[PDB]
Amino acid sequence: MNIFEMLRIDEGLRLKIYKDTEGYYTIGIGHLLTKSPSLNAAKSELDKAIGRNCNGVITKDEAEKLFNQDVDAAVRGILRNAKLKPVYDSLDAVRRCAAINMVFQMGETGAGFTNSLRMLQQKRWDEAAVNLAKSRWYNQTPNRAKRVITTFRTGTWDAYK
Ligand SMILES: CSc1ccccc1Cl
Repeated sequence: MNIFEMLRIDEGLRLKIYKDTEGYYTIGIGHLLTKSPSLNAAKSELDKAIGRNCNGVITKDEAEKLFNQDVDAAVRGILRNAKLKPVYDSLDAVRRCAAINMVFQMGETGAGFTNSLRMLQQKRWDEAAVNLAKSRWYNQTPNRAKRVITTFRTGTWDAYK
C-alpha cells in the first residue's frame, strides 16, 4: 500500500467526464476539471490538461499521468504551507498518506482542521479521529472519511485491506 493505491481505491477510474460527489465535472482518478456548470468549460480544461482535443474522453495512460501530477501537487502544496508542513513532517509514512488523501480531496483551502492538525501533531490519535469526524467532510463522504480517519487513528492500512 502507498498513496497511489489508496487514492485509486477512494477515487476509482473513469475515462469519460463524470460528476464528483459534489456535482462537479471530473475525469480519470478524481481529477477535478471545473466547478462551472458548463460541460464545454470542463472539456476545455480537459484538452488543456492533456494537450490534445479529447472530446471528453481520455486513455488509462493519460488518467494515470494526470493522477501522478495531482498527487505530486498535493504533496508540494503541503510542503509549501507553513501550517501543514510541520504536522506532515511529524507523521509516519502511513499517516502522511492520509494527509495527502485529504489535501487531494479538499485542497489546502478545504484550513478549518486547525484543531485536528494540532491533535495529530501531538499524536493524540483517538482524539484526532473524534475531531476529524466533526466535519462536513465526514458527513458528506462518510465511508471514505472513515477509511482516512482509521488510517490516522491506527497508522495501518487496515481500512484499505
Ligand atoms: C488535514 S490532514 C493534513 C494535511 C496536511 C498536513 C498534515 C495533515 Cl495531518
